[PDB]
Amino acid sequence: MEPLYDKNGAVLFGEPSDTHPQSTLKLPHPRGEKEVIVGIRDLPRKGDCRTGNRLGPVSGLFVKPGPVFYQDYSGPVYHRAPLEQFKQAPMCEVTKRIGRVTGSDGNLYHMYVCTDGCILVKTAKREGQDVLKWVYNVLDSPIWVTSC
Ligand SMILES: [Ir+3]
Ligand SMILES: [Ir+3]
Ligand SMILES: [O-]
Repeated sequence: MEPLYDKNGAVLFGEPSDTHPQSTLKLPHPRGEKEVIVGIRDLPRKGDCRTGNRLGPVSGLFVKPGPVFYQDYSGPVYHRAPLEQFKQAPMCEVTKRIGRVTGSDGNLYHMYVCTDGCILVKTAKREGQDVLKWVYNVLDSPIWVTSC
């Protein structure tokens, strides 16, 4: 299974991997001043990183199924989409584009939020295309989608 990372960037199990260079997650990077939940209408800005915003500190954008969005998070997170927890699906009606995530397969995916509330990824590179929905969350932990 795909490893989780602590807020110092240390792998909590398994072996560490690096993120895709074209991911919106840029490491290394601090986080974890507070766990800050936000609404999808309220997703943080580039502008918000050093200041924070009215809702609190901002280390970027985290997401897990629900959907639940966060602008900072302190506990274990994925740095790559745990694709063993995703299943092939037809493209959905997208409500929001939220970033460019590394897959546990090492590829780059665009990540979207669907109108049905599902989190969906679709291969970013030309060729070898896939469409997948985040269906299981056995460690109930978010992906760190973007760093500010
Ligand atoms: Ir949009
Ligand atoms: Ir994009
Ligand atoms: O920012």
